[PDB]
Amino acid sequence: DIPQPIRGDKGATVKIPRNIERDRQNPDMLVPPETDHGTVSNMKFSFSDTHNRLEKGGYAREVTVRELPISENLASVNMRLKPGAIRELHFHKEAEWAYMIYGSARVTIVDEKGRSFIDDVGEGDLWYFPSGLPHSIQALEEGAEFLLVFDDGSFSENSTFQLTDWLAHTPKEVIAANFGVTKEEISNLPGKEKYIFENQLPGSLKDDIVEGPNGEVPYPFTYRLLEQEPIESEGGKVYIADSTNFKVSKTIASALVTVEPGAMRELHWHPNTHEWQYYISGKARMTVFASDGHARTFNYQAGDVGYVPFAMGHYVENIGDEPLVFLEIFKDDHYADVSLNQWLAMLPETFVQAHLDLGKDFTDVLSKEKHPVVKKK
Amino acid sequence: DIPQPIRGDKGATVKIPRNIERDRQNPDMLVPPETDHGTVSNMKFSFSDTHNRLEKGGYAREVTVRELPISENLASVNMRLKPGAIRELHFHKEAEWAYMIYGSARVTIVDEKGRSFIDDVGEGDLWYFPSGLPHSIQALEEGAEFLLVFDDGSFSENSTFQLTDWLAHTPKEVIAANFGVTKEEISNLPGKEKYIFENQLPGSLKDDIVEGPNGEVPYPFTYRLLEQEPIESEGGKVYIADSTNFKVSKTIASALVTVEPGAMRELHWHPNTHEWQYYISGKARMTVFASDGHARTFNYQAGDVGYVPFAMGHYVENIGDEPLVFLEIFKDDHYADVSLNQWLAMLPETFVQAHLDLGKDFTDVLSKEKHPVVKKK
Amino acid sequence: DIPQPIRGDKGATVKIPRNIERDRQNPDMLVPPETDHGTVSNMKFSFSDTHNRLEKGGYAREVTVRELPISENLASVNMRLKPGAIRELHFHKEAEWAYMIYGSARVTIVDEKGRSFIDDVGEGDLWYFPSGLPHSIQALEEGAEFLLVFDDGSFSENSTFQLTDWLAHTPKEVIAANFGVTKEEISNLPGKEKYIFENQLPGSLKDDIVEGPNGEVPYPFTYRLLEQEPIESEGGKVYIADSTNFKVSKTIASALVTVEPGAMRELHWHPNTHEWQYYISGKARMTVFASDGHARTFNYQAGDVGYVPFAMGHYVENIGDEPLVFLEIFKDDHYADVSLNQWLAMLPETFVQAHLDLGKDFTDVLSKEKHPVVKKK
Amino acid sequence: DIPQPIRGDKGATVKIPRNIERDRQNPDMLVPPETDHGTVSNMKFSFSDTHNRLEKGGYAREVTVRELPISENLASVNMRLKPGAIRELHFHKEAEWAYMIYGSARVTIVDEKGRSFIDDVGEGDLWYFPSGLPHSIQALEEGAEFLLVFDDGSFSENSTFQLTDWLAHTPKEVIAANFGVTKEEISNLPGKEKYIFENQLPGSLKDDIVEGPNGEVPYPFTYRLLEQEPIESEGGKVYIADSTNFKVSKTIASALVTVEPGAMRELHWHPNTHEWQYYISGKARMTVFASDGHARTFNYQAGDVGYVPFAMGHYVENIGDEPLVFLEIFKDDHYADVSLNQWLAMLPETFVQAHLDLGKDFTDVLSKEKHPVVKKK
Amino acid sequence: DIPQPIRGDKGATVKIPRNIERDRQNPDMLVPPETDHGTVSNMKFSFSDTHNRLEKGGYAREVTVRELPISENLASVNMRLKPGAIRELHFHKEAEWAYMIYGSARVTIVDEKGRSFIDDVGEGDLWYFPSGLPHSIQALEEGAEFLLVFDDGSFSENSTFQLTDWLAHTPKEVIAANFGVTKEEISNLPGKEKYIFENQLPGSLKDDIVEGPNGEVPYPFTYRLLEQEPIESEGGKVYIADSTNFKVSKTIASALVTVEPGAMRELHWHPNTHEWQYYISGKARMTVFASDGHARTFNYQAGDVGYVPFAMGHYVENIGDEPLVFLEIFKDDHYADVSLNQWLAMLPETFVQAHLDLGKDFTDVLSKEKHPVVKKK
Ligand SMILES: [Mn+2]
Ligand SMILES: [Mn+2]
Ligand SMILES: [Mn+2]
Ligand SMILES: [Mn+2]
Ligand SMILES: [Mn+2]
Ligand SMILES: [Mn+2]
Ligand SMILES: [Mn+2]
Ligand SMILES: [Mn+2]
Ligand SMILES: [Mn+2]
Ligand SMILES: [Mn+2]
Repeated sequence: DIPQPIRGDKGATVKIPRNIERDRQNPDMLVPPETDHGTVSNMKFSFSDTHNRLEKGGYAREVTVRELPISENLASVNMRLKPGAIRELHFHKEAEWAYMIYGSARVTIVDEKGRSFIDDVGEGDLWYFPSGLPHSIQALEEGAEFLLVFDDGSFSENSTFQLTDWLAHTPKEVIAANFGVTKEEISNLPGKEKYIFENQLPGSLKDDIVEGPNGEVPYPFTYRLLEQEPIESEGGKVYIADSTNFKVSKTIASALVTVEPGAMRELHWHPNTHEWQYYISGKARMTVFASDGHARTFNYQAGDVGYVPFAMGHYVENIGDEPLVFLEIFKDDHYADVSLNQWLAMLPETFVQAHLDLGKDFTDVLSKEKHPVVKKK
Repeated sequence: DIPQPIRGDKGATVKIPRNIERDRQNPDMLVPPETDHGTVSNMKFSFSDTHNRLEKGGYAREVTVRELPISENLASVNMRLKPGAIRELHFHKEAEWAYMIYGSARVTIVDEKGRSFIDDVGEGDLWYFPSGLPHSIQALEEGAEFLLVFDDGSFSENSTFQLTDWLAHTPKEVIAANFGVTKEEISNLPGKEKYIFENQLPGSLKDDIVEGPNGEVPYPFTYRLLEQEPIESEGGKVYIADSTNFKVSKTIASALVTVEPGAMRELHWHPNTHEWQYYISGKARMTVFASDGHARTFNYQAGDVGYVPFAMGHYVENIGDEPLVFLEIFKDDHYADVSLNQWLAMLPETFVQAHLDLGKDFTDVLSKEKHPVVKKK
Repeated sequence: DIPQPIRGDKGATVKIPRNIERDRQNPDMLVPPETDHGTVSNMKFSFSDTHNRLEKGGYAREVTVRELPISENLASVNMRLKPGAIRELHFHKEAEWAYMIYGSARVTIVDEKGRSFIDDVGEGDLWYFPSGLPHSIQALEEGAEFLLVFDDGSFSENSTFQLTDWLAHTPKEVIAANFGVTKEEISNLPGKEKYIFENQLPGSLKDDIVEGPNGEVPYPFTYRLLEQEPIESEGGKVYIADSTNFKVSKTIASALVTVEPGAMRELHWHPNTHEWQYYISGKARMTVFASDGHARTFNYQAGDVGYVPFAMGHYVENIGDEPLVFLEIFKDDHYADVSLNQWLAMLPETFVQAHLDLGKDFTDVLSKEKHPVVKKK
Repeated sequence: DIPQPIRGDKGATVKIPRNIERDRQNPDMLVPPETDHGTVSNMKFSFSDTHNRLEKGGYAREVTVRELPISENLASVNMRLKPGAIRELHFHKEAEWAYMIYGSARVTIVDEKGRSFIDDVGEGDLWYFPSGLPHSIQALEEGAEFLLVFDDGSFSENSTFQLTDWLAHTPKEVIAANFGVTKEEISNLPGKEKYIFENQLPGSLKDDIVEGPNGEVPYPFTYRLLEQEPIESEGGKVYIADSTNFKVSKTIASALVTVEPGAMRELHWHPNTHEWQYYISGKARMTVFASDGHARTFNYQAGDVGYVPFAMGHYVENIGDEPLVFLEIFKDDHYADVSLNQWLAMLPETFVQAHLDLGKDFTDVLSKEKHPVVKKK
Repeated sequence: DIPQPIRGDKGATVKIPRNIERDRQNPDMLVPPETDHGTVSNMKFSFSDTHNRLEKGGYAREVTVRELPISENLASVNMRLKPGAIRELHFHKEAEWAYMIYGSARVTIVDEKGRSFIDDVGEGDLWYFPSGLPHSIQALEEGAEFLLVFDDGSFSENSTFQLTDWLAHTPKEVIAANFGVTKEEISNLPGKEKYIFENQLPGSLKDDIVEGPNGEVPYPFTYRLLEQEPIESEGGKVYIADSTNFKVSKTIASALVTVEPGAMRELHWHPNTHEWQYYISGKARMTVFASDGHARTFNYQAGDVGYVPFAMGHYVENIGDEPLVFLEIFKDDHYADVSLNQWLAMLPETFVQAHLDLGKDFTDVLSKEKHPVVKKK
């Protein structure tokens, strides 16, 4: 029907023209919990509310600090490639982390010692490209759609250093001298960037591997996240990839969280840095507790970016009928959380009772084992 | 049906879970014009995507620089009051401008010479409260819903100076000494703010007027915008209120624009300052031209805030079947625009022809008269 | 005796080594009102806690943004001159306002049209020197001690442009060419600044007046504040000097407030800008109400600087046996305040009653006339 | 010969590879006056050290805050147009001031009321375009070369809003609707900016004047600076144009200074704001006195930009055999200076003598009349 | 008697109302050394000049960047707890370092792997809590008073994340789901923070230790500083705790310095970072040498905070009859100093003589061994 911002004897009907569809998506913002209080920055933004760059071969859209100003340290691109299409050879100042949501793709990277890494990535796999190292993406026969995260919030995918753009803005006589060729031999170079372009599907990965005099890279730039054993608890699963297991991923730590219907990512905080979120599928709500009696609740669904500033308390509750699947992203060399339950469970029971004005019936339910996703009883 | 980010041979279908409802609201963002280019800051935000503060008597929600970071100089509150309900006597550093969308309300203000102004405001009326002067709002028998604009983007309606909050945080012995009463006589003062509270409807305006030894205020703090004669053109109407006619409104200039179906606010820019927008009803698109070959198109509908940074070129096209009604707001002492049509019409025809590579058939259609809203032929 | 931070059943004795003398000066900070709450910036600093620059002829010490960081827009110097001593001819970017606390002095200024103003200033008189105009101070037979206020908080009196410093760092051949003299004729110029130096007392003011071809300055740079009629109320007096009466004083508005024992500067705020304070004599306390349930109380006595950020609510209570005398300083072209009493007195009584949960016995005591200083009954 | 950084018994020969040509241009920087002292920001930059944008029809190069970081508030473009060539119709946020050094040009401007101003400007003439008003430049039969000054140091001439760029990034269907034409009628619009382009010479000015329903502009946007009577003194001339005589020029004040060989712009400072300089012809040196015993000397010649921060003491000495001609530019509504000579001349002689440790033989030479340019005797 | 700002033939008596008690505390500021010079930021602030938050169970007051703006990286709280009273379970972004001045207390901490550390701390002991890890303090039978230092100058103790505040602003249904309990079972949860609250004394430490499945923490969070062997020299003792011995203390390095009457902390500087100081007992003066001929002397006594910006030269002299005891605090992973004496002692004697214009009689007294506290002879 028609939701209204009314909670008991508080609030009133909306009397002006309104966005009913967005109101239906945001039930806990039109009607917040009575426990919310105070001014809190916006922690929510939809990729559907961004300009989509369309090219022959795919598209790209981004959520940056210009869209979500609380997220100064992290930005993200949703990129889509048709079968065989190429994201042009390029580099940038920022490190790049990726999660393959749909399909598969071949990536290349060459490091500062001239060593080559070429690999195929499928659904649930990651890559991480350190700052400044040059790379490319080419979708395979299913096409590909993936999430990129960059470790500077001011990033824009329109501002990468692309191979053909660099050459188009270098004097032809300098290019000729650089490679030992004539200007006539390079006369057919593109006059502008390609960025994303259609291409025939590549051959088998084994036939693309390039050998060289500098040997193999010491650590791989891809990771099979969903092939790892997750942390399993009553209501879902958590798969963690940070620099302790995905060795090259020095500036991005990540977790993929799945939350069954009727379950929730438990009350917790992160003692190391801010959390950046992407909602892959499902529907959620989250209250961010900001200290000094401040708290604000946000709604999220597929396509949304979320955020939790450093050490703010939070939970992520599935409020729908399907599994809730989201990413937790951190600009750090490791994942870390503190569980509210485990914290209190590891303290003397009478000390917790003195804080909460509750009795042994409550402290008896605390668990010294951390369960990141719990199920409603 | 199901829209897709495809434009001719560019783009592709979405393969990941997505927000179809938001995509349907943003057709020119999922599929932008081919004439868009480059990185442009976000210029669009919905009140439906904000936390609504619910109280006994109404609600308030806000769009600030924490939601829309391009808008550093202006912020806005959507406030609703039930019949008789009071927005508590308060003040703040920012000047406040208001447009009454629904219903009616009584306002009070007292200036720094102790002069009182009390007045009723109905649909289409404005008020403007200069910085720091204390005021209140009380809805009449229909209730009220209105848009507030404050001339600092960092404002928050949770941070005003309220009468009862001030008194609750002043020593009782100081309050007693201030007014010449005993502490017992003030023992029933509230212990916390009221902010918005239910109240019986007031009596007639004439019975509320307070006379005093300092006389009448020199200029009124309310304005009947829709009682003025608008600028009428083929496709709509523009009603302007700035410091040249609404004399007290020194830091906010405003225009209410109505655009018939099949019409558009013409191509123009503002030579004085940034534009802040509120979409009262209807559906629009706008391309913002940002210089250096950069342009980005945005979709808007009822409940949305928009923005155009200082001097960027723009138009506002009605893309729906109902009238499009929106506000243009400026932090300045006057409204000013330059019309692309009128500009070229006031130049030698051969000079315009040399720029545009078009002939007399085009310069013949230019108009030396400014028509802010034009109708498609 | 020995004060302790105990208020009823709250607080405890101090168990570590402590500053009992400062604790005795700050009773409302060691034991704040129970109505204080929350984090508020420091609003209090003593000239006695600053380095005093001693010279032959006097001294100078300063309180700047480096001492009191809330005061970004205003800084102050306490300067003392012995009889006849000269503060060297100099200029600076900042405008300068002054209050003569003790003694008397002769000032000079020359404007950008070459017009000269020379005048004597006594106790209770002011001067104001616009930005960049060059000036000097010479104490008369009693010596002089005065307060200077500069309209930039980053000012330092060690960084003025002094006549002899400029000449000492200009090539001698350029000085010679500038004035049409030989290098030998200027060989005795000082090699360094003088800043403050001893000198014989000057003659009568009438004998110093310099006539010139450009005529008299249009407005005087001195003002006899204490010769004006003050605003008198039950508990004290207020003398205001701003650009409406002290015409040249365009960027500094000022009030000298005297508060009898048992009286208080009433509850009020300023709707235009921040307040900077200097306590000339006596003892006070002030609570600053900072919005959102925040308030903090400060103690002041002779030699202290205070501050009230833009629009924060405040009062200034005399807590001693002698008159309390202080300055209110504003970076603006006029003085403005709103009185809490007068505000409520100019509203319908039942409307005030609905806010305060008090009856006609309270609204009957409100006054439509502003009384800046009230006396306890 | 070969200059060396040696001054008496100080300094030494240069032993590393060096730039002898630049050293010869900077004698007072390789060998500064012994009266210089301390760290002072760079105040000097050459247009010859900038990238020149070459187009069919002319060129443009710029000195901005990215070249000269002390100049945050002002930037400049040196622009050249061949006979008949057009600087494309455009606008920008910044106000624009211009001095015609060589040749002549026709300018157009249309204001926010649709009023047209078209005029020819010759050598020694100025124009001023207020913020955001659209304009164009077309050189006449001699071509034109001129200096532009913009009142924001972050300006870049590559970032203006150009007519054809705006249209190229606007949907064709929107352009068509805006003017009431078909998409086919506008199919020949340029696909990119023109910026500067060759064109046939225009006809007589009288034949270009466009009449309109909104009447004439109230104040002209051009000024004949060199037709005014200058301030004449022994060694040169000063022509001032600010908002008191060039009425539209509200944010830029200017003076053209000519200094004969053997003469100097006298010791002075500006009490209102920073000075920006352009050296049209000749050779100079200037010492900037920065307070606290700091001073640094700079050399300038044709093509150089200079700067003097707010209120710093300075002189400008001709150190060559030809006249020295330069511009003094200020971001303010008026020109103002204080003369060191006139300042001291308007004070009691014994008071000046007590400061300088000089006698009546020196104070006798002071002049109560201001002479901005003095001649060596 | 009555001190005056007179030094030989410089300075003068104070003629205006003044703070004699503060002047007596600041003899080297009312009458600085003649070797002081120039503008230097304030380096001194008293806890007695701060608002004291009083609660049932104790108090807390703070010195932050809002009080002492030079200290951007470090802030401090003086906290007092009555016997048995609890500082509520909480966490914050900042790391926390502590020195127990009086009494004793029990601390708890749980890390991000769920491991528990509980320990008692007495006079002269330290703790260090890494960023974001949750902790509590409970005073034992003597009560406790201690100094906290946080590694961000913008910290405020009013802004921690407290257990009961978080729960009070979390929906009850979410808390219930998180722990697997009913809303009725948690109905008695507090509605607001406790912060500090009275409580019965705890039992023996051994009975509070909580065992768990994740084992012991790898490094302890407490340190017995005064049980270590100090660096002993002629006039006092230095006890150092940094990350090389107090292993967890990664962002705070510390030294406790005791200076006998007639002794001084020698002339030295720190090559790694800024110094933050707390004066536990006694009376001192310190000159800070700031480069470029700038130096300023400050007085300190019990309860004062001091500061020395990165690498500035300094000494700390005992100017009283009792021992001087103070803390040196650094935001770094190690303590480092350079001794002026040891520096010169480790250079060729004739090279030092050429610098100082002194002979072998001076270089003969230099010591190659570092003596941090020397005694006057
Ligand atoms: Mn990339
Ligand atoms: Mn999390
Ligand atoms: Mn308001
Ligand atoms: Mn507009
Ligand atoms: Mn001065
Ligand atoms: Mn006040
Ligand atoms: Mn221009
Ligand atoms: Mn000048
Ligand atoms: Mn803590
Ligand atoms: Mn030290």
